[PDB]
Amino acid sequence: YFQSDIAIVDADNPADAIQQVKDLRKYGAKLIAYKSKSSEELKLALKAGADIAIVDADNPADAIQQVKDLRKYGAKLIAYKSKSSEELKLALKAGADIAIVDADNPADAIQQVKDLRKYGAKLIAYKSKSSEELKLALKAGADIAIVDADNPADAIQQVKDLRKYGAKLIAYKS
Repeated sequence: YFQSDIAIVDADNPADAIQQVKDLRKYGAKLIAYKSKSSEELKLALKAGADIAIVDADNPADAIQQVKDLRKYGAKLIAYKSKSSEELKLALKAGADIAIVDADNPADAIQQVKDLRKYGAKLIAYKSKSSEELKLALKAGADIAIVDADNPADAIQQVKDLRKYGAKLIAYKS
């Protein structure tokens, strides 16, 4: 939370969210991201002191509505995650700031990064337990490296490795 630029919360309920935000906010974390399938929960998280609202909606119609609800509410940093680069572009066209690439497949995921970079996406994020795959995503034009290690030791080493490589924005999921 010191070496990382962004702290990502899942917390499975609102009251956990406003508590987990308050924990991070007072003690360590700089930028706080919160993910939810509920735009109303995301609004509460932002009010509680989160910086980045990650829209988690599985269907494009719901995603566009949620991005627009958060844009009107005054959200400053809206992110959307999809396995579809078409759907990520829909979220950018609705006013999302951050496209999070989430293809199940390193070849495919790295191509989504190139396609989003070609498209002109301002901020692309990429998640991996492979620090070497995160370096390939950054060369391909990703801006945010999301560490996804299976334990604390591997997470701490991924952050160190990506700093030395030159990663400007590193995110960690608690």
